[PDB]
Order: sequence, then C-alpha cells, then structure tokens
Amino acid sequence: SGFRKMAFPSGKVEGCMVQVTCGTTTLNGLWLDDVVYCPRHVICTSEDMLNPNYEDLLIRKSNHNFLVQAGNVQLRVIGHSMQNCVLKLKVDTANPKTPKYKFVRIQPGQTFSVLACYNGSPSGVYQCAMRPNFTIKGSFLNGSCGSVGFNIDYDCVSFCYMHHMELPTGVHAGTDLEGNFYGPFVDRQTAQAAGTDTTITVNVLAWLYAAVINGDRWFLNRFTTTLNDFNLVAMKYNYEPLTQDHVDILGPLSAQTGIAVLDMCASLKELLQNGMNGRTILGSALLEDEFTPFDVVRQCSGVTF
Amino acid sequence: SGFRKMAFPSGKVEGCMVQVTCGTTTLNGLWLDDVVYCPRHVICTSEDMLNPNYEDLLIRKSNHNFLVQAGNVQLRVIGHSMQNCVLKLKVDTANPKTPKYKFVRIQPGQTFSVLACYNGSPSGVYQCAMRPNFTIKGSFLNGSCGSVGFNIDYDCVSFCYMHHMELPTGVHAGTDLEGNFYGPFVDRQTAQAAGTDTTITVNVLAWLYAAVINGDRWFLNRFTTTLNDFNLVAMKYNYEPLTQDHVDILGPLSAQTGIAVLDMCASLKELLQNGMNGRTILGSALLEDEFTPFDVVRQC
Ligand SMILES: Cc1ccncc1NC(=O)Cc1cc(Cl)cc(O[C@H]2CC(=O)N2)c1
Ligand SMILES: Cc1ccncc1NC(=O)Cc1cc(Cl)cc(O[C@H]2CC(=O)N2)c1
Ligand SMILES: [Cl-]
Repeated sequence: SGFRKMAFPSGKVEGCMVQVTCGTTTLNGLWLDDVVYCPRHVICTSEDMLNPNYEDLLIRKSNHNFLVQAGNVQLRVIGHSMQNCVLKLKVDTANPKTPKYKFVRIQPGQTFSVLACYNGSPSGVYQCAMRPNFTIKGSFLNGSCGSVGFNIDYDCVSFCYMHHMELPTGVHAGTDLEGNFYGPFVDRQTAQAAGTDTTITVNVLAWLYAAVINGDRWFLNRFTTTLNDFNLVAMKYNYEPLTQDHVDILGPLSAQTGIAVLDMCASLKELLQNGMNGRTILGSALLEDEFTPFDVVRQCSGVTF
Repeated sequence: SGFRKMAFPSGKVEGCMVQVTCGTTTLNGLWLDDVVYCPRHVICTSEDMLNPNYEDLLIRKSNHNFLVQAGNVQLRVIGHSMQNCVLKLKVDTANPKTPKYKFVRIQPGQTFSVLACYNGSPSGVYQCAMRPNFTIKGSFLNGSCGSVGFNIDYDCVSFCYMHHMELPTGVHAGTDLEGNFYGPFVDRQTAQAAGTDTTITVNVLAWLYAAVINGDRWFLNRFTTTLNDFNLVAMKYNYEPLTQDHVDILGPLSAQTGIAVLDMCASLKELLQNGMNGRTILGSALLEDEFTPFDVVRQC
C-alpha cells in the first residue's frame, strides 16, 4: 500500500556524471563510452548568449579548452563536435561504468527521472513529466545545466532529457540527447515563454486507477460516457484530448479494478465540473497528472532494475 | 527555481542491496563491509508470526540456513547475531561497493529517501518523512521488507530506517539500523494501530518559506502571533506544537526572506482558517509537511 512519486534508481546514471568546464563556465556532462555530452552553451560567455553563433564560437576552441573531471580524475579531451544543441567531447578513456543505454526522444505526457547535478556531482533525483507545452516543472539552480532525465526499461537506461535552461516562469527547457529541444525553445539568452499548459488526461486517469487500487473509491459513480462527450468536456477544462490509444493503454488497469476506461472518464468529468468537495485522492486536493499508466502498473506490481 | 520532492541519488545504497532467504521467506538485506543487515522476522514461518520467540527461533538456525544473494553471486554466511529487531549476518566477503556510511536514529518530522526493493533489486526511490505517530507513508508491497531509508548529506550515507511491516491503515513501520523500532510497534502480526497522526508544523513553515524564496507571497498577511496563541490555533487543526527549538531552526529562512517566524505562523493560522481559495503554493492545493527546514535550504 501507499503511492509515491517514485523515480528510477539513479545509480546507473550517477556513474556517468562528470563536470565540464570551458573558461569560466562550469556545468555537467554525461560520459558514455568515450564521449562526454553537454549543452553547447558551455562555450558561451554572457555576451555570446545574447546572440550566439555556436559554429563560430566552437571553431575558436581547442581540446585543452575543455576541462572534463570525472570524480577527482581529469579526462583528456581528444576531439569535439556539435550535434544540434549538444556538444560532444571525445575523451581518451571509455567510461568503465557505462551502462547498457539508448537515446530516446519522449512525447509530452511521458514521465522520467531527473538526476539533478552540480559540478558533476549528483545532488538529488526526482520524477517529472514532459508537459504538453514541452517544458518540465523541474527543480534546478545555476550550475544544473547538463543534468539528465532518463527511464530504465529492463536493464537499459534510456536517456531522454538534458537540461539547458530556465524560463522566466521558473519552469525548465532542454533537449533530447541528440540535442533537439523539446518545445519551441532556443539556447539563447532572449525573451522566451512557455505556451499555455494543459493537463495530461491519460495520466490523471492512471492515477485515479492507482487511487482505486489503494482503496480510495469515493469519486466512482454509476455513469459512463462516450469518448467524444468526454473530449468535449476535456477541451473545456484545458485537458489534453483522450485518444483510443490512451483507452487501450488503460486496458490492464481497467481490467484489474473493474472500472471501464469510459466509466473512469465519467468520474473525471464529474470531478472537473464539481471539484472534490473538500475531499482528497491519494493525499492530493488536485488531480495528479505526472504518473503514466505504465508508472502506475510498475509501482503497484513492484518491478525491479 | 522550482521546488520538488527530491530524493537523494540512490546509487550508493543500490550497491548495498542483497536478497536474504531463510527457508521459504525471502526479503532484502543491506550489505555493508562484511555484514548483511535485515529484519529478524526473515527467520519466521507463517505459524511463528503472532508471538515469535526470536531467540528460540534463531538458536535453531545454522549459518547455511541463510542464503544471501548479491546480484547473481551467493555470499557465504559465516556468522549470525541479532541486535534488537535486526538480524546481522556475517559474510565471508566485504562489499567492495560499501560507501562511507553511518547509522543515525531520526526524530519525527525528519525526512529521508527510501530505496524500495524486492528480491534484493531496487525498484524505485522516493522521499518520506517520519510521521509524528512514528509511521511512514511509504509505497511498499509484500517482499519490500529490509528496504532502507537514508540521507546522503555530503558523500556519507546515513542509514536511518529499515522497513519491517505495514499496519492496517496502509502506513509503514520499521526500525533504525540498530533494530530499535520507531514508535510503539513490535515485529509480531498481533493487532497494531498507529496513533492519530498530526501535521509537522515546522516543516509546513519551512515549505511556506520555500514558497516565498520561489517568489510567492499571496498568503502573507500584516499579522504576527505569540507562540502560545499559534499553538492553541494549530492544535485545533491537528498540527504538532511548534516549540522554541522549531522557531530557532527557522531562523536562517526567516533572515533570508525577511519574514519573522511568528509572522509566518500568522500566515499559517490564516491558511488553516481560509484554505487556499483556488490558489496553489508551490504547485500544491494542500499544505506540504514533508520538507524540513534543512531540505528547503539545501534545495532552494
Ligand atoms: C540559472 C538557471 C537555473 C536553472 N536551470 C538553468 C539555469 N541556467 C540558465 O537558464 C542559463 C540560460 C541558458 C540558456 Cl541556453 C538560455 C538562457 O536564457 C533563456 C532562458 C529564457 O527564457 N531565456 C539562460
Ligand atoms: C504486506 C506488506 C506490505 C508492505 N510492507 C510490508 C509488508 N509485510 C508485512 O507487513 C509483514 C508483517 C511483518 C511484521 Cl514484523 C508484522 C506484521 O504484522 C503487524 C503489522 C500489524 O498491524 N501487525 C506484518
Ligand atoms: Cl479539481
């Protein structure tokens, strides 16, 4: 019993974190095999950030301009190249702690664990979701750039996020490990704002199933709804549309609890139109949308890594 | 910016998790140096769980009755002893992954990270607080016993909790790493109930300071309060009394934000009276009490 916002065990990722310094800027790097990945903005001064020409800034750098520190050992940089918004520093040593890994680009609503780092040292781990507006509501300070997001699928770490910046609203933006930004953001010190966010409907339903599994049923009702009527209500409340794929994905949770997906949608519609009436669900007075259906199944069944 | 429930990176603890089997029972163990720590109830059968006599059950076991598996390697048990409710299995190999560590017994309101495990394998990491009623609101299933709670301030892991059982309300009870239970609980399947839980007042104040540090001030007011008047009000909402120790602990956060502790207490009194009126504080519609003053300073 119990339901917590749970991150993946971070050990496999901790063994990959290094410190990258270029001039006065120090941030985090991810060392996998003989390459260290980090935000390309490590090469910028404050003035360069206003309007950087990264190819021009990079051509002026030599290998010895990048200091990479893994623990208390300095790694030798023997090459450097840029892929989109990520800098790749070739090092003379393959990371002996390199886990089985892959780089995956996730979709909005998908969750992942973030290993927040400063100076190449992991400080904390938290679970979060890629918002529909492509930001993450992370917890990051200056020096956290290069911190990564990941999932574990069996014994393989799938790296999906690298931290680059904080927007004026306090939310965060970054890229996949191929350097492609999530969202309409650019790596430049310039006026940028996140689009209006929406709630991840399939995740709220997953969390309502988790609440039922944990003995919280007050919100259930005798009603059902069509997918189209539910989507009309979802649009009204700034909830993401629910597709048939979402319903299919909620199939196992629906079969385990005996609450059809459209039956749970009728509970969600009533919750949206009426509120919770002073009550809570899993210790929350708001509808939680940062647990996917897979996260709920994983936590309620004790899957290990 | 941002404020999350943040756990410590679990790597240092993952390298210590092992599987311990005694007969038909399998649970988790914590392998540090040449000793594996685990709940002593691993030696119980179904028939032993209401009134086990652990000294009697343990005297009947030989070293080879305990199977310890670290990854895909079986560790040889060369000794065994019981310390309170923890069993200590001496093994023939020191854990090469043993981090710098210590055992610390925590007080209610203290937070820690839990590395939930099954069959010696880590499943997930989350953040917990030791409730005022000495239980923890964890996420644990059958097989999670022996999973541990810890803090890693600097590079030293301070182990503070070892999971032993789930009470009928769904909350969890366990011991420190010296085997002493937190709370009035016993490792027996006899009827046990947690005392009425209360909100950790000092932690709610810490989190209100975190909200101010992160730019939110809507809940502030022009009022102050005496410590005694605050406690008289707060107790009516099942909040823990705020002591002068707590007021002192909030000193740095008070000095950083410019809001006196009793001034923040008046905000809390008003929030308890009015609720949030459709507003949120750090993305929450309820008052959060699982961040300590130390956690707020570390994260913000
Ligand atoms: C200080 C901090 C805190 C947390 N996480 C990260 C950081 N660091 C930064 O944001 C530094 C930075 C890097 C880039 Cl590529 C762009 C940038 O300005 C953009 C952000 C916006 O809206 N204009 C600023
Ligand atoms: C099933 C489960 C789920 C999560 N975490 C742990 C578990 N396992 C247990 O609770 C097993 C267990 C061990 C002990 Cl030492 C005592 C016990 O019964 C006490 C609890 C109560 O009210 N009487 C029960
Ligand atoms: Cl609501």
